[PDB]
Amino acid sequence: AASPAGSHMRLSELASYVSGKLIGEDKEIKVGIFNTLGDANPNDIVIRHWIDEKGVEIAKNKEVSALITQNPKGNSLEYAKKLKVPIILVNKIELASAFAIKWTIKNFAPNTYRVVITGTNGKSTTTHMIYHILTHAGKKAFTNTDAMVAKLLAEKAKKENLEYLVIEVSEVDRLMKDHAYLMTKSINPNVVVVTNVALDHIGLVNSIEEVFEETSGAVKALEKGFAVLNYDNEFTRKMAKLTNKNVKVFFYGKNCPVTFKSGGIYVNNDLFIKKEELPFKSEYFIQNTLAAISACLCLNIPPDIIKKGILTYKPLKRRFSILCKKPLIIDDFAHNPDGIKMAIKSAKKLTKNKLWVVCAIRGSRGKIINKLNAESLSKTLKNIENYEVVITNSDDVVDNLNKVKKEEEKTFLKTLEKYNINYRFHKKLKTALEETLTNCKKDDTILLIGAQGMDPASKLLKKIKVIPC
Ligand SMILES: O=c1ccn([C@@H]2O[C@H](COP(=O)(O)OP(=O)(O)O)[C@@H](O)[C@H]2O)c(=O)[nH]1
Repeated sequence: AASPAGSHMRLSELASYVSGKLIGEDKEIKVGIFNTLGDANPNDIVIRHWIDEKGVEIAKNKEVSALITQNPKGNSLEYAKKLKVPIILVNKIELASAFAIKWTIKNFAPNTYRVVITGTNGKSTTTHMIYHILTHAGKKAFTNTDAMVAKLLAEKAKKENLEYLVIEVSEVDRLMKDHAYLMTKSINPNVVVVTNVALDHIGLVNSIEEVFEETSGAVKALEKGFAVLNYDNEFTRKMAKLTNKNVKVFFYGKNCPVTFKSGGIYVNNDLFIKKEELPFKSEYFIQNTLAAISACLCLNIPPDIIKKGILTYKPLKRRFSILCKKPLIIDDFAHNPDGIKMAIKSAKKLTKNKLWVVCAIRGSRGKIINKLNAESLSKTLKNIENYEVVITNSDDVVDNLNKVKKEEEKTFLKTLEKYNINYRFHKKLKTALEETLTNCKKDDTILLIGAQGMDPASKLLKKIKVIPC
């Protein structure tokens, strides 16, 4: 694959590399990195879906070497012609981003080992785990997840001699069927991890089959190496049929070489992580741990190093976080049907007595995700004894971008009563939490689930002096 090297480029060649048309005079340009308009340094190239006259002016003032865009708005084209700002007009802007990744890897981090992580849920945790295992061992690594890939990669590569790229690839506004394929092709990873496919907002706007097909593109992009696939998720299990000839399928999950059983994690039927080292863990946590171990075995990381990384991993925020032990308070950002199912089942597995499930409606996200989330909560609790559901709008703690609308609250509560689910409702999160805390027993379990509506829970629970217990 022909990717240019060096800090100089011909504008018409750049245009060809990104499948675009140069608007302006061809010339050789000095190139910095691919950046955003807001951070662009002189000679940087900016890829931006939309541009307007003010953007063109900013690009001129920042001495951007070239602007690549799909939608020049207003008179920006003629304005850029006036200001002599080179514009490359593309029909499919993701081709430019893919070129930027490939070029950035080649020019700033060519000798790296690379892993791509995709899936509906668990992407960020799994990426974070893999990244932590490597950096805990002293390896220099880049990841695009926080606790434009080309931009972030260049910035870190300019600061250290990277050995590993650990890149999370997401599903998308319009679901593009080749998004994961093209991004994975541009990274050329040794290992692709797929955590799961599940119903989320993109699947609802499109379909779960189109999300599965888009996700599987990351596996189809592999011509060598390892596809690390969650056996316990039917969609990712199916992608084993989609691997190319020389790609090794590496299943993790039940009856797989990396597996969780008898409370512990086993590798090739040898005990690897004892149950003593996995207290108060969720289903997703275990599955993500199996994925991260599998990825690192496929990178030939010595097992003692994997294990040290696993034992020192610090989870991301609101990943089944234990806020209190008596009562057991669990804070989880579960926000789509599969996440809510796993959170409740994992909470029930740890529940001595009564299970309290406090759930914040996903305000300003539509009726359908809320109906299905309420559906998942209902079906999951139907096979569970000794529970109580507290639904909240969190009107007291959410901003206007996350406010629960009238139709969203109705469909959520309508679904609950449709399934004979006994529930209490409260507009305020403070009231939902207080009523739960004043009515629960010391040996109960309180599971808090939700997105932005539940983010303020732990800070609120501190104001009412229930944590630290
Ligand atoms: O076509 C454009 C592109 C960018 N900007 C401004 O340039 C700044 C930086 O834009 P960038 O894409 O770097 O980050 P954003 O704010 O869009 O997330 C923003 O405050 C934008 O308002 C503008 O006025 N017109």
